Amino acid sequence: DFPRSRLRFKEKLGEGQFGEVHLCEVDSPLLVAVKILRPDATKNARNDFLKEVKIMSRLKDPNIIRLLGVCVQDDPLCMITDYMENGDLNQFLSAHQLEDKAGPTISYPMLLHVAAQIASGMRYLATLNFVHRDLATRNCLVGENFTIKIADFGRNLYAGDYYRVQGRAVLPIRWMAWECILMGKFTTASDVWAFGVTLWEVLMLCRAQPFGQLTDEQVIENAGEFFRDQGRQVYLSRPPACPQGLYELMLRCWSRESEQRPPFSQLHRFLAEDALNT
Ligand SMILES: Cc1nc(Nc2ncc(C(=O)Nc3c(C)cccc3Cl)s2)cc(N2CCN(CCO)CC2)n1
Repeated sequence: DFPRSRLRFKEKLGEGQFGEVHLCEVDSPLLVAVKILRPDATKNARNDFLKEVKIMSRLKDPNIIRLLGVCVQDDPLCMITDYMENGDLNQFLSAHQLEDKAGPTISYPMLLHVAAQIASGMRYLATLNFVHRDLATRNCLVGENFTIKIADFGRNLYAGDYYRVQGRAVLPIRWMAWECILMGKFTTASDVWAFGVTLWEVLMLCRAQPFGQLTDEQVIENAGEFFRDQGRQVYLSRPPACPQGLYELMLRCWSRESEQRPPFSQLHRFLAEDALNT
């Protein structure tokens, strides 16, 4: 149980619904991320905080954010993770351009490595029957040497990625499989569908929102068209950097039937091995 006395708050990194995240130095320089309660925290927030600790303490994988420590015994409450020095993957990738064979660059096999790491992380969450429910580049963190960690969740930079109706759950409908949109059904199989969208983002180098020229309402109609199965449904197009082989893998992630979507083990295998084929 970590002593908050050895923490030195340096920068504010972001706000959540019940917490804010700061950069801190640890005198024992060593940089960590510390999430604390927001200044307006009600006791509903406190509970959701203590519950996040419970949930997060499960998570032990190289490509999942890890809980390094807690100050929970006495206030103030805090959560400690590694500090991912390169911020979220959406931001990060947006700052790069695909490497030119003939601004900062990144290579196609590096895009695969980034995607593979997300897959390996999700392969891990699958073994825990843990359903993420909001997998997207914006919720992936980036450390040194293109290391990726999936975050447990989460705030205004990406407001347009969520569909909001008063009294309803805030929903990332553009990353959601049709059965989630239509039936509220969230499974590892729909995490697989959102991974296909996330892989699409990575290949787009986050240059465009999924279905970015369709309205929310049309995205929701598109879901119903997967359901009615009369071939009218539409898909994300193949990104410029994406070979047809990788794209068909993407399309498998958007099979109407949950069963026909690839498992993450296979997604990993492909990204780390097959994808390197000419
Ligand atoms: C929002 C943001 N976070 C960054 N790194 C983080 N590492 C871990 C984070 C985190 O929240 N851990 C966590 C905790 C502690 C509790 C519960 C759950 C979790 Cl997941 S956040 C870096 C960053 N950068 C902005 C840009 N900068 C210049 C480049 O322009 C570089 C830095 N911005």
